[PDB]
Order: sequence, then structure tokens, then C-alpha cells
Amino acid sequence: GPHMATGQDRVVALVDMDCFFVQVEQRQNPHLRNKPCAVVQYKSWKGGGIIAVSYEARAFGVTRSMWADDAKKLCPDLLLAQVRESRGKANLTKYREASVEVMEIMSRFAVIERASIDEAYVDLTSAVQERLQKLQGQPISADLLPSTYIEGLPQGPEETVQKEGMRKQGLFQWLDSLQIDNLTSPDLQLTVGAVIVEEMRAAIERETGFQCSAGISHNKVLAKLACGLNKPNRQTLVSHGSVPQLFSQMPIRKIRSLGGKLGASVIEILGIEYMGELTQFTESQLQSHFGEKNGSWLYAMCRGIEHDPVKPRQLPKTIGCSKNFPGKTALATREQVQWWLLQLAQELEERLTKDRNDNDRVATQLVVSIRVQGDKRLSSLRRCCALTRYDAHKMSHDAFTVIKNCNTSGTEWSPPLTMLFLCATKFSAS
DNA sequence: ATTATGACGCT
DNA sequence: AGCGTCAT
Ligand SMILES: Nc1ncnc2c1ncn2[C@H]1C[C@H](O)[C@@H](COP(=O)(O)NP(=O)(O)OP(=O)(O)O)O1
Ligand SMILES: [Mg+2]
Ligand SMILES: [Mg+2]
Repeated sequence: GPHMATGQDRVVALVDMDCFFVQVEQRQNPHLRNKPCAVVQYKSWKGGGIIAVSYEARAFGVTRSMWADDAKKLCPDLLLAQVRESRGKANLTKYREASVEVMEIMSRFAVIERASIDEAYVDLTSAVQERLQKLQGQPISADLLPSTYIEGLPQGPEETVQKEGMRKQGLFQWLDSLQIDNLTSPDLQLTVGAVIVEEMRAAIERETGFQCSAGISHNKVLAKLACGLNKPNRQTLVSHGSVPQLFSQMPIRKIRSLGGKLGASVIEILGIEYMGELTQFTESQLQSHFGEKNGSWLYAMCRGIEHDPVKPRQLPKTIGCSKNFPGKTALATREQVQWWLLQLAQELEERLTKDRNDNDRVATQLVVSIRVQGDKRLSSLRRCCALTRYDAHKMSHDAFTVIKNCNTSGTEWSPPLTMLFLCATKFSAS
């Protein structure tokens, strides 16, 4: 009763750009705007591999990982923008720089955690407290929440046939039920968080041209889940009270970290399908199947409770360059391996020198990873060496020295390499 | 031949 | 340190 935590202590948002690489290309090329469009990498094999898809193109069934030639069968008028190629490889610099634009705007509002190139978590607890104090007892107008969905609403008892009418009816029920004179009300705190996130999203769109979606809840897992509920160009508030019904039909795999083998094991060992079904197990039972850490996490998460903090980190902690060499193109000679290590190392040096100038830090460790032909894993081997100078020839020579004894017999390289990966790690202030 | 590349856990 | 998992 009075001592059971409810996981309502924080306001956390997850902001995620809508079809991000597509919007970057559409801002640059107005002919692509408001059209079925996708971003592709590498044209020669099957038209290239799609890595981002506009919502207009998704309506035809175009998806990430599809070959462009196959996407064109579903959507003959599909427009395509190609990732830049430099030194024989895809180069993602344009999208990293667009990401920095968005992250720098978000960081004006609150401390962010960079979770991917196109999304960040926001800890809004302090910002909400401040807004609630300057705005004491004032009601919250629906006009301050023009793109917000309240998950689970409307419920109960004609315009509720179009989606915007449903959105507003749900929002009206929520606001009509708020206790606005209670500064410690979790529901009120989430609502003010949503007001701030509307402002944040308006600033992003105003200052970059890019649209995004967002989730607002009490922790990162619920904010991430909420964000996807009403994409694109909308934000969703998931309250603590909404959790039982939301989770009652929510496949386990939809919760972040449960989309792989662990979630599969939860389903198979417990014989359940939905996140809410987890409430019927004791914490010790869950720890017995999934380990102490996972068991405690699952016990809390199925009740809507999670404590993982929004880490104060706007910048990536590693800077890496990778290229696959599939099928017949696998690297089979020592000259080949050395040339591609140099290409990767030259891109890496460019990115590292810029990083040192921008961010006052230097990487101190170089990690080299390879995949051997026939291995299913993303890395067949990983070895590190010191990164003492931002020099591409030195980095590539060192990488070759750490991996060269993976070569069983030469001039020749066997078995052939199907992936090379260089990663700079262990940054220190400079 | 689903690529480029991020974070973090385990031992 | 090096491998495994999960993610966009
Ligand atoms: N598996 C992958 N491989 C390569 N690039 C990828 C990728 N997944 C995503 N990207 C790149 C390309 C993506 O544009 C970007 C962000 O990924 P999302 O946030 O998962 N998806 P998006 O923003 O496109 O659409 P929306 O969020 O509206 O559903 O990262
Ligand atoms: Mg996105
Ligand atoms: Mg994303």
C-alpha cells in the first residue's frame, strides 16, 4: 500500500525523427518532398539496399532492408536518394551532421541521452517542476497539446470516426480529469512534460525542417514504446495508469531489450505472449529463469516501473568505420586487406580529427574487428592496439599487425574476409 | 548479398 | 581482454 513504489518519480521523453535519412535528403532536394521516397546504399547489387523509407512509400509496402529493385516492384514511382560513397564505402557524414543539428536543439531544453543517430531520451523532471511553479493553478489548455495522443483514451461514451476527432476526444477526457492544483501529481507532471515536448518538437521543425515523434512517460522503456504508438509527426503520453490495459495485449518482443533471444526465452519458458502476463510471477521466479538482474528488471517493468537513468551524454562514445565484403567480393589477398584497411582508416582519421577539434577529446584505443567467410556472427575476431596518433597509415598498419596472424596461408588471405571494422574508443579530455 | 555502426553485458 | 546481445 503506502510503501509500494509506482515508478512515477520522473518525467522522461524519447524523441525520434520521422524517416530520418529520407527527411535529410528531402530537405536538400525539394523534388523528393511529399513523395514515395527511400534512401539506398550501393546501386550495383539489386539497385541498392534500402535503409530508410518515407511514409508515402511505406503505404506501398516498401521497407528497410529491401533491395531497391524489389521495392520498385511494389512502388514503381518510388524515388531514391543515394548515400554518399567515399573511398569505396558508404559515408554517413551528412546524417551525423543533421543529427547534431537536432541534438543541439534538444539540449537547450534539458539534458539528453543520445540513443541513436536519430533519437534521444530527455529527462524532463526539473523542467516540469519549473514550469509547474511559474504556472501555479493555471489550467492546461488543449491548445498547448495540438499533436498529443493520450494512450488509452477516449474510453466510454459521431466525430469519433476520423483520427483527429478521436485524438481530441481522448485529450479532452484526460484534461477534464486532471487535478491541476496538485504540484506533485504524476499525471499532471506528465502533461506538463508533454507541453514542453510540443515546444521542443516545434523548435526542431522550425530550425531544421525535420519532423519527429515523441513519447512522454515516467521512464525510458515506456517513453520509447509510447513514441512509436502514433508516428509520424505526433507525440504520445503513456501514464502509469494506462499500463495494465496497454500491456495486456502487448507482445513481449515490443519492449526494448526483449526483441531478441531473452524475450523469446521469456515466451517459451513461461508459456505467455503479452507483457502484462508477467505480473503473475514472483520476482524470485523471474530471477530463477532469467538471472538476478533480468528477473528484477522484468518484475518491475511489467508493472510499468524501470529505473535506468537518462545518461548525460550527447556525443557518441566510440567512432567507427565498417565495411562488409559479401559473397564473391570477400577479401582474399593481403594487398586487398591492406588497401581496405587504409580506406577505413582514412575515413576514421577524418572523423577523429574533426571530433578532436569539436569536442576537446582524443581516442586512445583502436579496436579492429573482422568476419571470416562462413561465420554467422558480426565479429569473428576483435583485437585492440594503442591509438597514439591520428594518422591513417599508422592506424591501418597497426590494424594489420594485430590481425595478420588470422591468415592461415599465403600474398593470399584465407579464409577470405567478409567484414572489416575499425573503431576508436577510450576517449580522454584534450 | 540485410549494411553501417552504436551501447552495454558476461566472464 | 575478447566475445555475445540488442539496437537503429
Ligand atoms: N538497420 C539499419 N541499418 C542502417 N541504418 C539504419 C538501420 N535502422 C535505421 N537506420 C538509419 C536510417 C534511419 O532513417 C535512421 C533512424 O532509424 P529509425 O528511427 O529506426 N527509422 P526512421 O527514422 O527512418 O523512421 P521512423 O522512425 O519514422 O519509423 O537510422
Ligand atoms: Mg526515426
Ligand atoms: Mg530511431
